[PDB]
Amino acid sequence: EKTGLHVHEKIKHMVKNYGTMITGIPAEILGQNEAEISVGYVKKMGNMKENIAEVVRKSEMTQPTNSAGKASNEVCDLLLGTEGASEFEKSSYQVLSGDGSNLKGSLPNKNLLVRVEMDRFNAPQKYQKIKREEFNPETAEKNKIYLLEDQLVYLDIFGKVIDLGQTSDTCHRLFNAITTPFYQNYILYDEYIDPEESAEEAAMFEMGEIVKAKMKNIDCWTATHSFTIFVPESDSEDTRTLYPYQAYWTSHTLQQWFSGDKDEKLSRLGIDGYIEKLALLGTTTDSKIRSSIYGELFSPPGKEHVFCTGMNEKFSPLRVKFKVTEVNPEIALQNLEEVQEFIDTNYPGENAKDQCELYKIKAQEAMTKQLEMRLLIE
Repeated sequence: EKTGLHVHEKIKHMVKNYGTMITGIPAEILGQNEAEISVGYVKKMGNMKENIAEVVRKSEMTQPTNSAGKASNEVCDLLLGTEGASEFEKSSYQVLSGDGSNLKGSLPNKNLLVRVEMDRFNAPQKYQKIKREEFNPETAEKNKIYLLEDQLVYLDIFGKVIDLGQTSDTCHRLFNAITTPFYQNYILYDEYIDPEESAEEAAMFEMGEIVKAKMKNIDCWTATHSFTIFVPESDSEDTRTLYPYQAYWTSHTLQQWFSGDKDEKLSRLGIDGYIEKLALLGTTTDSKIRSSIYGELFSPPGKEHVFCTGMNEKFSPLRVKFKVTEVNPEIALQNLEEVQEFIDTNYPGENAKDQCELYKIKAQEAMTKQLEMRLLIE
């Protein structure tokens, strides 16, 4: 039956069971592509046949992507169809308001797909004095202020050198006033600096005021995570439930998300409960709170309490952006049925596990033949 709840069950079952085969890439093509981008790693000395087997055994080629944006595009493609997804991609995002009300208020009882984009706020906290000959923008620390003898620049998060509109003489005065070794590479807005105490503190304070005014009306948000939320139509008001779908870059796949049942775990928060956490992620200014919620919502299953600690603590402000569109269950289930037909026609088996094994064996054989094509008896 073409209902939204069946769409959720079907997409979850297929992704959980078939992983990378959801993409519809024939195994022989997957292996030939992997061979082309792995041939440089085959050892050049010794038994070439065994050197090639080593590389094929170590290949990760049947693991699905962990790109969050690619998982979201796969979801939108399956649920909306290729043309409907391209229309969805063109529509605008809206920033989640303080309490999440604009998302809560935009979920009528229809089959709805929400696409979410998370942004991180970038603003410099550190400065360094540097000589021009030593300043290499392609290797220097990004999101940092650099004071040169004749220029004040901001090296942004993308690697652009942004001049901050200071005269050569003004920078010369700041450059030569900051003399203490510890203050050559330091933080911008020290709360203890007293501009009345020394010309060095006066210069550090003045540079801080210059940077602050130049960043005042600057909006440097950059995207940091992507996911989707499926909200099927329900018969009653209090049975309405949402199901977030995600991969996380370098962390986990959509298949692992479903295998760990984290879509169902988060659905038990309820629509109001989930959105309130998402909204608090944007309004909190406590990095421990921010990190804890980020982990609860977005970590790989079972890693909620370690995902955002230490080097991954969420120190910068975050914002949530979202867009909503309606899902036609007939379109979604037809797209999922065509993926199933590709799998069943080309990789038959008694169960999904056997079909995945067959797909993997055929990709490995194809990778072996393509590598031997390039390397065996030349």
